[PDB]
Amino acid sequence: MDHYLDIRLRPDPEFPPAQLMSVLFGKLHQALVAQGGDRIGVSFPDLDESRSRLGERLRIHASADDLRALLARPWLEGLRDHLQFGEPAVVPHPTPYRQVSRVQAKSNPERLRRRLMRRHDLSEEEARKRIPDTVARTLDLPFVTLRSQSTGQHFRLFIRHGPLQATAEEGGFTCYGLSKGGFVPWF
RNA sequence: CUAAGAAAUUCACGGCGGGCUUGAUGUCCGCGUCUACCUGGUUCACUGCCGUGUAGGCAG
Repeated sequence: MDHYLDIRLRPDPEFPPAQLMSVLFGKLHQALVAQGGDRIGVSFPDLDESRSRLGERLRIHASADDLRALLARPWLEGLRDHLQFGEPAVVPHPTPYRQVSRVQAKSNPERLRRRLMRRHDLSEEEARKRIPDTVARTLDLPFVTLRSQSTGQHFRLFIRHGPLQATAEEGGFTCYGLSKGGFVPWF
């Protein structure tokens, strides 16, 4: 995508940057389900891979009209006193490219216990011997917190910036703005 | 290069029999505990779906 917009978290004593970036991510999720499409990307240039910290910035990549329409919508209403805006500008040249991949780990064996017991009609002890407790995976990835609306649960989405490439290919994005084959310019 | 250098304690055994500890008793007067703070600190790692799959993803 040719256009990027930077939003920076206004540093707040009342709330730490983790909650402000997660509620920005949640309202961006609501905005992207309200707008639809598969061609809206996100990126995080203040990523610190040593401490798995996302930083304070968010660069949303799309066209000019898409970002200009996303500025004048109520998905930022009630938030605009907690973040500073950029401007929709062209990506400079040249930049390396990378993806934004959500990596879900199977760190909870109870979901796998329920899955195997439901689809196979086995026993609890047969499933307990089938999968052990050592199937829990540990992630050193940055994460964000969101709240669900209809049936509610707070869950951490883990983001991974992939390896740097020289040329991106075609691909879509979710209603979350994460990579499904598409890439975002990294700068 | 050490008041260095060295060393086998050990065999066996019946402690028990008996007994009244008692009477008596006033704890007690008195007391200012106060003042002021965001339990959230991503830490609610969930719920379901596609997939034979535990391999891999998805949706909120």
